Amino acid sequence: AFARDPTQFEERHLKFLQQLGKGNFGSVEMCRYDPLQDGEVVAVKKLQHSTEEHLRDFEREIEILKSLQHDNIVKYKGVCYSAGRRNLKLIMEYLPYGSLRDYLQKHKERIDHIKLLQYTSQICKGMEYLGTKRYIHRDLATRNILVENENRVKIGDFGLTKVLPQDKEYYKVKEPSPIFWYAPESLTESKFSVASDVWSFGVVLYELFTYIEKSKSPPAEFMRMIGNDKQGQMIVFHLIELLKNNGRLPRPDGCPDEIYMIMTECWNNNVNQRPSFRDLALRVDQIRDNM
Ligand SMILES: CCS(=O)(=O)N1CC(CC#N)(n2cc(-c3nc(Nc4cc(F)c(C5=CCN(C)CC5)c(F)c4)nc4[nH]ccc34)cn2)C1
Repeated sequence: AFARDPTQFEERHLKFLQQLGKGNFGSVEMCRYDPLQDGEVVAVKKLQHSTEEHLRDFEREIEILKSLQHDNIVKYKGVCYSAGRRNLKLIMEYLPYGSLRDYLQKHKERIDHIKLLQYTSQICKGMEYLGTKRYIHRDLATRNILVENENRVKIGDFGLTKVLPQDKEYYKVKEPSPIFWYAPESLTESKFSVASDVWSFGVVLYELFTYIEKSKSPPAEFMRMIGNDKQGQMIVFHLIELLKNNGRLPRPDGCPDEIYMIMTECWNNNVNQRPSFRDLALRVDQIRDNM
Protein backbone atom coordinates (compact mmCIF):
# COMPACT_ATOMS: atom_id res chain seq x y z
CA ALA A 1 0.00 0.00 0.00
CA PHE A 2 0.97 3.67 -0.30
CA ALA A 3 2.71 4.57 2.97
CA ARG A 4 1.84 8.25 2.36
CA ASP A 5 -1.14 10.07 0.91
CA PRO A 6 -0.37 9.98 -2.84
CA THR A 7 -2.73 12.85 -3.65
CA GLN A 8 -1.12 15.42 -1.33
CA PHE A 9 1.79 16.46 -3.61
CA GLU A 10 0.89 15.81 -7.22
CA GLU A 11 3.93 15.82 -9.48
CA ARG A 12 2.32 18.11 -12.08
CA HIS A 13 2.12 20.94 -9.53
CA LEU A 14 5.60 20.48 -8.02
CA LYS A 15 7.79 22.97 -9.86
CA PHE A 16 11.58 23.00 -9.74
CA LEU A 17 13.33 26.21 -8.74
CA GLN A 18 16.96 25.58 -7.73
CA GLN A 19 19.37 22.84 -6.72
CA LEU A 20 20.30 22.98 -3.01
CA GLY A 21 22.47 19.91 -2.38
CA LYS A 22 23.85 16.99 -4.33
CA GLY A 23 25.74 13.80 -3.62
CA ASN A 24 26.53 10.58 -5.39
CA PHE A 25 23.23 8.95 -4.34
CA GLY A 26 20.80 11.79 -3.66
CA SER A 27 20.03 15.44 -4.18
CA VAL A 28 17.84 18.10 -2.62
CA GLU A 29 16.07 20.74 -4.72
CA MET A 30 14.13 23.89 -3.88
CA CYS A 31 10.66 23.56 -5.45
CA ARG A 32 7.34 25.32 -5.21
CA TYR A 33 4.04 23.47 -4.81
CA ASP A 34 1.39 25.40 -6.70
CA PRO A 35 -1.82 23.37 -6.93
CA LEU A 36 -3.82 26.48 -7.84
CA GLN A 37 -1.60 26.84 -10.95
CA ASP A 38 -1.45 30.59 -10.32
CA GLY A 39 2.15 28.13 -3.36
CA GLU A 40 4.60 27.01 -0.72
CA VAL A 41 8.36 26.74 -1.29
CA VAL A 42 9.50 23.26 -0.19
CA ALA A 43 12.63 21.14 -0.24
CA VAL A 44 12.48 17.90 -2.24
CA LYS A 45 14.91 15.01 -1.82
CA LYS A 46 15.34 12.51 -4.60
CA LEU A 47 17.67 9.62 -5.28
CA GLN A 48 20.48 9.65 -7.85
CA HIS A 49 21.86 6.50 -9.44
CA SER A 50 18.95 4.66 -7.89
CA THR A 51 18.72 0.88 -7.38
CA GLU A 52 16.10 -1.38 -5.80
CA GLU A 53 18.20 -1.56 -2.65
CA HIS A 54 18.59 2.21 -2.49
CA LEU A 55 14.84 2.68 -3.06
CA ARG A 56 14.12 0.30 -0.16
CA ASP A 57 16.55 2.26 2.03
CA PHE A 58 14.89 5.51 0.94
CA GLU A 59 11.50 4.17 1.98
CA ARG A 60 12.96 3.39 5.41
CA GLU A 61 14.44 6.92 5.52
CA ILE A 62 11.09 8.50 4.70
CA GLU A 63 9.40 6.42 7.39
CA ILE A 64 12.07 7.56 9.86
CA LEU A 65 11.58 11.24 9.07
CA LYS A 66 7.75 11.02 9.11
CA SER A 67 7.96 9.52 12.61
CA LEU A 68 9.94 12.48 14.01
CA GLN A 69 8.28 15.67 15.29
CA HIS A 70 10.70 17.92 17.16
CA ASP A 71 11.82 21.54 17.02
CA ASN A 72 15.39 20.53 16.06
CA ILE A 73 14.47 18.01 13.34
CA VAL A 74 13.54 19.18 9.84
CA LYS A 75 9.82 18.85 9.19
CA TYR A 76 8.47 16.07 6.98
CA LYS A 77 5.66 17.29 4.73
CA GLY A 78 4.86 14.30 2.53
CA VAL A 79 5.87 12.22 -0.47
CA CYS A 80 5.40 12.80 -4.18
CA TYR A 81 4.83 9.55 -6.09
CA SER A 82 6.19 10.84 -9.36
CA ALA A 83 6.62 9.19 -12.73
CA GLY A 84 3.00 8.12 -12.67
CA ARG A 85 3.35 6.71 -9.14
CA ARG A 86 6.41 4.66 -10.20
CA ASN A 87 9.00 6.68 -8.22
CA LEU A 88 9.34 8.43 -4.80
CA LYS A 89 10.46 11.86 -3.76
CA LEU A 90 10.48 13.16 -0.17
CA ILE A 91 8.93 16.56 0.54
CA MET A 92 10.22 18.63 3.50
CA GLU A 93 10.06 22.19 4.77
CA TYR A 94 12.57 24.53 3.13
CA LEU A 95 14.96 26.01 5.70
CA PRO A 96 16.07 29.39 4.36
CA TYR A 97 19.64 29.60 5.64
CA GLY A 98 20.98 26.30 4.31
CA SER A 99 23.56 24.02 5.89
CA LEU A 100 25.19 25.00 9.14
CA ARG A 101 28.60 24.14 7.58
CA ASP A 102 28.12 26.91 5.00
CA TYR A 103 26.35 29.32 7.35
CA LEU A 104 29.18 29.18 9.87
CA GLN A 105 31.68 30.18 7.20
CA LYS A 106 29.47 32.89 5.76
CA HIS A 107 28.58 34.39 9.17
CA LYS A 108 31.55 33.54 11.38
CA GLU A 109 32.03 37.25 12.15
CA ARG A 110 28.65 37.40 13.94
CA ILE A 111 28.86 33.98 15.67
CA ASP A 112 30.54 33.97 19.11
CA HIS A 113 31.02 31.11 21.58
CA ILE A 114 27.62 31.47 23.23
CA LYS A 115 26.03 31.21 19.78
CA LEU A 116 28.02 28.07 18.97
CA LEU A 117 26.81 26.63 22.29
CA GLN A 118 23.19 27.39 21.37
CA TYR A 119 23.75 25.44 18.12
CA THR A 120 25.38 22.64 20.18
CA SER A 121 22.43 22.49 22.61
CA GLN A 122 19.88 22.26 19.78
CA ILE A 123 21.73 19.46 17.99
CA CYS A 124 21.99 17.62 21.30
CA LYS A 125 18.23 17.92 21.90
CA GLY A 126 17.45 16.61 18.43
CA MET A 127 19.71 13.65 19.21
CA GLU A 128 18.04 13.01 22.60
CA TYR A 129 14.79 12.83 20.70
CA LEU A 130 16.18 10.41 18.07
CA GLY A 131 17.42 8.11 20.81
CA THR A 132 13.91 7.80 22.22
CA LYS A 133 12.92 6.15 18.91
CA ARG A 134 16.01 3.88 19.05
CA TYR A 135 17.33 5.56 15.90
CA ILE A 136 21.08 5.76 15.28
CA HIS A 137 21.89 8.68 13.03
CA ARG A 138 25.34 7.49 11.80
CA ASP A 139 26.12 10.70 9.87
CA LEU A 140 26.23 13.59 12.34
CA ALA A 141 28.24 16.42 10.81
CA THR A 142 27.70 20.13 10.24
CA ARG A 143 26.98 19.44 6.55
CA ASN A 144 23.83 17.58 7.75
CA ILE A 145 22.55 20.35 10.06
CA LEU A 146 20.32 23.08 8.60
CA VAL A 147 19.66 26.65 9.74
CA GLU A 148 16.07 27.90 9.98
CA ASN A 149 16.96 31.31 11.41
CA GLU A 150 19.70 32.90 13.51
CA ASN A 151 18.31 31.18 16.63
CA ARG A 152 17.22 27.73 15.35
CA VAL A 153 19.08 24.82 13.74
CA LYS A 154 17.72 21.38 12.87
CA ILE A 155 19.13 18.02 11.97
CA GLY A 156 18.47 17.99 8.21
CA ASP A 157 19.16 14.57 6.75
CA PHE A 158 18.60 10.94 7.82
CA GLY A 159 19.94 9.01 4.82
CA LEU A 160 22.16 6.73 6.94
CA THR A 161 19.90 6.43 9.99
CA LYS A 162 19.18 2.92 11.23
CA VAL A 163 16.78 1.55 13.80
CA LEU A 164 18.32 -0.57 16.53
CA PRO A 165 17.38 -4.25 16.63
CA GLN A 166 14.81 -4.90 19.35
CA ASP A 167 17.25 -6.88 21.48
CA LYS A 168 20.52 -5.02 20.91
CA GLU A 169 22.14 -1.67 21.74
CA TYR A 170 24.16 -1.55 18.48
CA TYR A 171 23.50 -1.97 14.76
CA LYS A 172 26.20 -3.86 12.85
CA VAL A 173 26.58 -2.61 9.27
CA LYS A 174 27.51 -5.29 6.77
CA GLU A 175 28.63 -3.85 3.45
CA PRO A 176 29.53 -0.19 4.11
CA SER A 177 31.62 6.10 5.14
CA PRO A 178 32.59 9.46 6.73
CA ILE A 179 35.52 7.76 8.43
CA PHE A 180 36.87 10.92 10.07
CA TRP A 181 33.67 11.22 12.11
CA TYR A 182 33.50 7.55 13.08
CA ALA A 183 33.99 6.11 16.51
CA PRO A 184 36.81 3.55 16.77
CA GLU A 185 34.45 0.58 17.24
CA SER A 186 32.61 1.61 14.09
CA LEU A 187 35.94 1.44 12.23
CA THR A 188 37.08 -1.83 13.83
CA GLU A 189 33.78 -3.73 14.40
CA SER A 190 31.24 -1.95 12.13
CA LYS A 191 29.17 -1.24 15.28
CA PHE A 192 26.93 1.84 15.47
CA SER A 193 25.08 2.92 18.59
CA VAL A 194 23.86 5.92 20.51
CA ALA A 195 27.39 6.10 21.94
CA SER A 196 28.95 6.21 18.48
CA ASP A 197 26.60 9.11 17.69
CA VAL A 198 28.00 10.78 20.83
CA TRP A 199 31.54 10.31 19.48
CA SER A 200 30.47 11.90 16.20
CA PHE A 201 28.75 14.71 18.13
CA GLY A 202 32.16 15.47 19.63
CA VAL A 203 33.45 15.86 16.08
CA VAL A 204 30.52 18.19 15.28
CA LEU A 205 31.43 20.27 18.36
CA TYR A 206 35.03 20.44 17.10
CA GLU A 207 33.78 21.51 13.66
CA LEU A 208 31.68 24.31 15.18
CA PHE A 209 34.63 25.71 17.11
CA THR A 210 36.85 25.67 13.99
CA TYR A 211 34.28 27.86 12.13
CA ILE A 212 35.01 25.50 9.19
CA GLU A 213 38.34 27.30 8.64
CA LYS A 214 40.48 26.07 5.77
CA SER A 215 42.79 23.24 6.77
CA LYS A 216 41.07 22.67 10.15
CA SER A 217 38.45 20.13 9.00
CA PRO A 218 38.56 16.65 10.55
CA PRO A 219 39.78 15.06 7.27
CA ALA A 220 42.50 17.71 6.87
CA GLU A 221 43.69 17.42 10.49
CA PHE A 222 43.66 13.62 10.61
CA MET A 223 45.48 13.43 7.25
CA ARG A 224 48.10 15.89 8.50
CA MET A 225 48.67 13.62 11.53
CA ILE A 226 48.63 10.39 9.49
CA GLY A 227 50.67 11.75 6.55
CA ASN A 228 49.12 13.49 3.55
CA ASP A 229 50.77 11.23 0.95
CA LYS A 230 49.08 8.06 2.24
CA GLN A 231 46.38 6.49 0.11
CA GLY A 232 43.73 3.82 0.30
CA GLN A 233 43.40 1.42 3.18
CA MET A 234 46.71 2.42 4.76
CA ILE A 235 44.93 5.62 5.80
CA VAL A 236 42.26 3.62 7.68
CA PHE A 237 44.91 1.43 9.28
CA HIS A 238 46.75 4.49 10.54
CA LEU A 239 43.52 6.16 11.71
CA ILE A 240 42.60 3.10 13.76
CA GLU A 241 46.07 2.95 15.34
CA LEU A 242 46.01 6.69 16.00
CA LEU A 243 42.60 6.65 17.72
CA LYS A 244 43.29 3.54 19.77
CA ASN A 245 46.34 5.17 21.32
CA ASN A 246 44.72 8.50 22.16
CA GLY A 247 45.44 10.56 19.05
CA ARG A 248 42.76 13.24 18.74
CA LEU A 249 41.82 16.32 16.82
CA PRO A 250 43.50 19.38 18.37
CA ARG A 251 41.82 22.07 20.38
CA PRO A 252 40.62 24.66 17.81
CA ASP A 253 42.11 28.13 17.90
CA GLY A 254 40.33 30.18 20.55
CA CYS A 255 38.36 27.24 21.90
CA PRO A 256 37.87 27.30 25.69
CA ASP A 257 39.43 24.46 27.62
CA GLU A 258 36.05 23.57 29.10
CA ILE A 259 34.57 23.02 25.65
CA TYR A 260 37.57 21.00 24.44
CA MET A 261 37.06 18.87 27.55
CA ILE A 262 33.52 18.10 26.39
CA MET A 263 34.93 17.02 23.02
CA THR A 264 37.53 14.82 24.67
CA GLU A 265 34.91 13.17 26.90
CA CYS A 266 32.82 12.34 23.84
CA TRP A 267 35.95 10.85 22.25
CA ASN A 268 36.39 8.11 24.82
CA ASN A 269 37.48 4.75 23.45
CA ASN A 270 35.44 3.20 26.28
CA VAL A 271 31.96 3.20 24.73
CA ASN A 272 30.05 3.06 28.03
CA GLN A 273 32.03 5.95 29.52
CA ARG A 274 30.94 8.50 26.92
CA PRO A 275 28.35 10.97 28.23
CA SER A 276 24.71 10.70 27.20
CA PHE A 277 23.01 13.31 25.00
CA ARG A 278 20.93 14.28 28.07
CA ASP A 279 24.15 14.85 30.07
CA LEU A 280 25.56 16.93 27.25
CA ALA A 281 22.49 19.10 26.74
CA LEU A 282 22.34 19.96 30.45
CA ARG A 283 26.07 20.59 30.70
CA VAL A 284 26.08 22.88 27.66
CA ASP A 285 22.93 24.75 28.76
CA GLN A 286 24.41 25.24 32.24
CA ILE A 287 27.61 26.62 30.68
CA ARG A 288 25.52 29.03 28.58
CA ASP A 289 23.39 30.03 31.55
CA ASN A 290 26.42 30.56 33.82
CA MET A 291 28.24 32.78 31.28
C1 LIG B 1 24.51 14.65 -0.24
C2 LIG B 1 23.18 13.99 -0.52
S1 LIG B 1 21.88 15.27 -0.35
O1 LIG B 1 22.03 16.21 -1.43
O2 LIG B 1 20.57 14.66 -0.37
N1 LIG B 1 22.06 16.13 1.09
C3 LIG B 1 22.74 17.43 1.25
C4 LIG B 1 21.73 17.76 2.18
C5 LIG B 1 22.49 17.93 3.52
C6 LIG B 1 21.62 18.17 4.73
N2 LIG B 1 20.86 18.30 5.56
N3 LIG B 1 20.98 18.93 2.01
C7 LIG B 1 19.77 19.18 2.46
C8 LIG B 1 19.47 20.48 2.06
C9 LIG B 1 18.27 21.35 2.42
N4 LIG B 1 18.43 22.66 2.25
C10 LIG B 1 17.47 23.48 2.59
N5 LIG B 1 17.63 24.88 2.41
C11 LIG B 1 18.73 25.53 1.78
C12 LIG B 1 18.59 26.90 1.74
C13 LIG B 1 19.57 27.67 1.17
F1 LIG B 1 19.41 29.01 1.16
C14 LIG B 1 20.69 27.11 0.61
C15 LIG B 1 21.77 28.01 0.00
C16 LIG B 1 22.10 27.83 -1.30
C17 LIG B 1 23.29 28.85 -1.88
N6 LIG B 1 24.13 29.14 -0.99
C18 LIG B 1 25.02 29.89 -1.48
C19 LIG B 1 23.54 29.75 0.31
C20 LIG B 1 22.57 28.87 0.93
C21 LIG B 1 20.83 25.74 0.65
F2 LIG B 1 21.90 25.09 0.11
C22 LIG B 1 19.85 24.92 1.22
N7 LIG B 1 16.35 23.11 3.16
C23 LIG B 1 16.14 21.81 3.37
N8 LIG B 1 15.08 21.19 3.93
C24 LIG B 1 15.32 19.86 3.91
C25 LIG B 1 16.54 19.60 3.37
C26 LIG B 1 17.09 20.87 3.02
C27 LIG B 1 20.56 21.02 1.41
N9 LIG B 1 21.48 20.01 1.37
C28 LIG B 1 21.03 16.50 2.12
